[PDB]
Amino acid sequence: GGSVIVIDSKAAWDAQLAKGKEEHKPIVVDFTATWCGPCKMIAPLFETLSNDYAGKVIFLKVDVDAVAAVAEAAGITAMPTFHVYKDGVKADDLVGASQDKLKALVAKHAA
Repeated sequence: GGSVIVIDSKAAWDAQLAKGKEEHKPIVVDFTATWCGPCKMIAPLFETLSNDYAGKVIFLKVDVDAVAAVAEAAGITAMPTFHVYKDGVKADDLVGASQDKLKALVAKHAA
């Protein structure tokens, strides 16, 4: 929901990373699974932040069930995992469902 873009393929993943690089806007990615309890707890906040920071930060969702190859390439082991991408490459990450830490991560990289 919100302004989150659901990634459905490797091709779409690459295209969004390239757009963030061209637009000079950071990307925050939620790597998630519907069997993961904490993922469902923090997803509403991820979507709220995607609305609050729309225009400043790009928000993507990667369901590891839908795009296993992108999750594997990203080195995910625990969920939820949030990654920040700038200029095509990983710049920061945050693991777990802490609401304060997610708010801080977005504020840091939107600045």
